[PDB]
Amino acid sequence: MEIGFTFLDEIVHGVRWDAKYATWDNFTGKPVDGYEVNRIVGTYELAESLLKAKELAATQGYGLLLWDGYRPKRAVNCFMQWAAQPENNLTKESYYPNIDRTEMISKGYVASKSSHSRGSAIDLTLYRLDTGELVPMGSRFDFMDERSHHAANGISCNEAQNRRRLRSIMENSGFEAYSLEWWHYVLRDEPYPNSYFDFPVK
Ligand SMILES: [Zn+2]
Repeated sequence: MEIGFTFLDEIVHGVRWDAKYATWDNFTGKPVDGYEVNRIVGTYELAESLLKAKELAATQGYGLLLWDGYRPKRAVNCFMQWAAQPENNLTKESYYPNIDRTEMISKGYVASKSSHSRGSAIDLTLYRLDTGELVPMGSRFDFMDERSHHAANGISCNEAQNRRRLRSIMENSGFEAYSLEWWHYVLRDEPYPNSYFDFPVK
């Protein structure tokens, strides 16, 4: 494991995760290059502040489900290569109806360069601690639609409020949200801005 980085579960202990890109259940339909392990890797400072976020989901009995933390530059290239491929319609319905692969970059949904490669960005939801069920957010992880925006309409009052609660837990825990994706959060004062790493999630 690279220096300054860690598997986030080794710091944030009861945390739920599903490394979507080490899995076939992502918009490319296969595991993404650079993700060799079904784990969420991150900067220690990301882990530290995620731990505060995990604890602050005391703001109700909310638990965190992590989907993606540190993302290798080669993972970002793999997404770009995928966006340049012909449409096989394999993941279009679930991940990007209403736009196409091309537009998924034009519209700020897939980054040429990603904050994730700096090791301090995280993708996550909340689940109910009591009930153990996923907190409904109106759109799926990597949904790639205006529906996924924090400010989006066509999302119920609960779903919009739920996104607001995730956002508030994150903002109160040293993170900055991102308008276009309710799941994306970057550590506010991150150890390595301007550094985009490429060691594998391994
Ligand atoms: Zn993200």
